[PDB]
Amino acid sequence: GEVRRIKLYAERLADGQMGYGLEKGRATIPGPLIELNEGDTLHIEFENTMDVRASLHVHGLDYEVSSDGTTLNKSDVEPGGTRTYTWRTHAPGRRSDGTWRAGSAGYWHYHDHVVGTEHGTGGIRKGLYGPVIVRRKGDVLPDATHTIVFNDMLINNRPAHSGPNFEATVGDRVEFVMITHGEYYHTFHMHGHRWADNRTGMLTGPDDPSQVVDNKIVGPADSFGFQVIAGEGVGAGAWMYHCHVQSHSDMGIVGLFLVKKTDGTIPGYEP
Amino acid sequence: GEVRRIKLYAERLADGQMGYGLEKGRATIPGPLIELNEGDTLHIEFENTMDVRASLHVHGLDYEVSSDGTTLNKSDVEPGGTRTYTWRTHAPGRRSDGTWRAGSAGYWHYHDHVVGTEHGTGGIRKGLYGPVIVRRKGDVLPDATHTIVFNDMLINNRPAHSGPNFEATVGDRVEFVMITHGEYYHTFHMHGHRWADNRTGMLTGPDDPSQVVDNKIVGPADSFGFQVIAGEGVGAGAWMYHCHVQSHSDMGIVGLFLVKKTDGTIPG
Amino acid sequence: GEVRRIKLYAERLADGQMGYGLEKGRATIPGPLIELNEGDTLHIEFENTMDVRASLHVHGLDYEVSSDGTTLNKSDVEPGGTRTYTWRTHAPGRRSDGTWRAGSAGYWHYHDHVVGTEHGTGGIRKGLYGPVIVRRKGDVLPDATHTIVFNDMLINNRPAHSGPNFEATVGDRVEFVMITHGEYYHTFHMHGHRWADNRTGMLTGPDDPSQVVDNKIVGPADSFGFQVIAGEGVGAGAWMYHCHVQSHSDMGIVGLFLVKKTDGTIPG
Ligand SMILES: [Cu+2]
Ligand SMILES: [Cu+2]
Ligand SMILES: [Cu+2]
Ligand SMILES: [Cu+2]
Ligand SMILES: [Cu+2]
Ligand SMILES: [Cu+2]
Ligand SMILES: [Cu+2]
Ligand SMILES: [Cu+2]
Ligand SMILES: [Cu+2]
Repeated sequence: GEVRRIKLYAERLADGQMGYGLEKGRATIPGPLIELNEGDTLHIEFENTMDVRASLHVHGLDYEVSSDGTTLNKSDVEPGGTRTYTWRTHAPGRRSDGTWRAGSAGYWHYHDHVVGTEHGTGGIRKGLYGPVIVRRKGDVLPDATHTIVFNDMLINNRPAHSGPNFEATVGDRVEFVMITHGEYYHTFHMHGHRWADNRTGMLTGPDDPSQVVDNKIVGPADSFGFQVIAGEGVGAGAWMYHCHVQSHSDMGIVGLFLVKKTDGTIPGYEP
Repeated sequence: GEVRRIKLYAERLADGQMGYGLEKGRATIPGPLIELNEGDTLHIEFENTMDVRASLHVHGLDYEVSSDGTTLNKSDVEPGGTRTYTWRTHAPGRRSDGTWRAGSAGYWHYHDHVVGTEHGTGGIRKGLYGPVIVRRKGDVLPDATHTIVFNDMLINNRPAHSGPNFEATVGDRVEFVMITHGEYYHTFHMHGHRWADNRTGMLTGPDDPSQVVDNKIVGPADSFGFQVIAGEGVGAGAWMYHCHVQSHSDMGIVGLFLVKKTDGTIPG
Repeated sequence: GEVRRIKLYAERLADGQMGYGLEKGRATIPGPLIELNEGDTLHIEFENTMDVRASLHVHGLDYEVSSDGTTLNKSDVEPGGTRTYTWRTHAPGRRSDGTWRAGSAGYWHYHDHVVGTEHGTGGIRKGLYGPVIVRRKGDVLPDATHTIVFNDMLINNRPAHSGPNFEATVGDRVEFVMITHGEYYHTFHMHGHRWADNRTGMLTGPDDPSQVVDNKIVGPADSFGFQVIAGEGVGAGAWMYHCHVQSHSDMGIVGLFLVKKTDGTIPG
């Protein structure tokens, strides 16, 4: 597959936060979505603009120790410093010993490994996390992708212990990337929608026995994803997603999946 | 593909509890088991007999925002109010985008979404929860179904952290619905028995790679279920089920799968 | 299968620990690895050398109530006593009614059920746990097996919260058995390697939709395992494994999978 390159910056934002961005002064929490096809190699031209050591570490993908982004493997970045990180991917295939080598495809994530502690406790806390999707040949591609990160008792490090709203139209193929970080377990729930507990979050067919769920227990550095048909069999509406741990939802760990009719309207709701 | 109609009532119960029932004065915790086939529509004539707003919200099934049972969608019920909730279910099928639409089938649950907080924290704590099973055409039906709800540090809101006992005979096909609620994670474990981590809790055949487990980590609003052949390869006995979080078992979060020999006896 | 017999000892160890061993004065935490093929029977002649009641209890495998290792089923062992526990396993196959019977194969574990509490809370905390592997005919066998137990905030009851290092050469087939015990949930993570969320931790082939993961939430009495090709697509190095709950990693719940080049060296 293709050899690609991107630039990534770790920036200190306002309210003491830390973000990854594709451009100087455009950092977000979560970080930009990185999307690769199995076989693709990505060279990340990383610059740490901060006054503290920072790194880039990735789950799931192939990398050498020289791209671990750890102190252990000397692959974190001094303040103002630069480093090229290399992420490789592979397709599934038959090994010489006759076994099936699992591909890179899945819902993954990248995060800092050296801000605050040697495990990135400070960096993760402040917002140095973002989503990676690795696709298999033939995977169904969505109309939109939305990333929801349960980071301690926050969603996407938003204030007032509350999460973002995502808009779609009835019938849209909407993809969710669901990442968890920090100290606590959570349960991710979405009203009016459900997905498969498997690689793609979609049943392959009637010979896929994967449990169909609307609620999933997640812990720190868990990642999964799924695609739904917005409003399928349920209609347009304000469709709550929330942590289902009762004190978490009560704290305001809640967001809206706003599913509009094709005339742009939505049944009346009271946020 | 039948249209069904039931009545459901929310009621205050003894010892500061609340429950759902099919008739006034007959509320239980957990609530009544609702069983549907994929394609069935259920109209629930729900009456809130209580002095606080209350709702019905279901996991997994198809419903419009007018049946959300939330403050957000104004679809909860005033004190002494009545409201018809509609739950729909669908069969799986091939979409016009060539993907496979997951059917409604599975182990699900319903609970209040407005007692105490706008997430039903009070209602759930006090007993407003019950199990829902949606069956696929050709699913294997059990000899009996038993519901185990880990609600905070209780089983089915019973006193003294203790779980109920369920009786079976060796060779019985026994279904468990396992639902978790409240604040805490748990691990559900059963002695002498095991199940598949998949939709039915039963391996479909040799092509089913699902992990076979006797221990499952669960969090609030998780629901799974399974069927076992009682005593299969292990024989009659008092087969403990317990949370496997050590302080949880130690405080009494334990019950018995009492599997009788064909003559009716349990060794011990 | 085959009928196998072993001796097992429960012994007190230095620092108030308790271990199982295959020989007196060779007890380890975790206990010895027990490996069976589906259909095998294992008779364990268990001697409790300690001054308190102790038991042997197994997850996943077939056993009668007389081998429960519980007070409930009067199958624990008096101080200094001996008891023969029997574990059976079965291959999968169709029942007479056409349903698929799952099979014993999996990553399992054995532990004490009577030290400290009637759920073995003290036995487990002190180190009375070990791994069981039940293999299916045609299962891929590894070059080595390493056991990692998250016991409360310890790995394998080691002091100062640290984990063991495990050594391999690039290309080795390395099996990990991952068991959790005690009070807390955890997330197991390995740098530079990944596995399938299914029975074997390896995809059956291109029809297996199991999620591929490098991070798994686990709770008390959870067992899973997997095999990796050491350094596959990533090369030689010090490959960290760690609990991913940030306070757990920060307090030292970390270890190294040391993958050497064929020439015996590792990158700095
Ligand atoms: Cu790490
Ligand atoms: Cu939460
Ligand atoms: Cu990580
Ligand atoms: Cu809700
Ligand atoms: Cu529990
Ligand atoms: Cu809910
Ligand atoms: Cu037990
Ligand atoms: Cu941990
Ligand atoms: Cu146990």
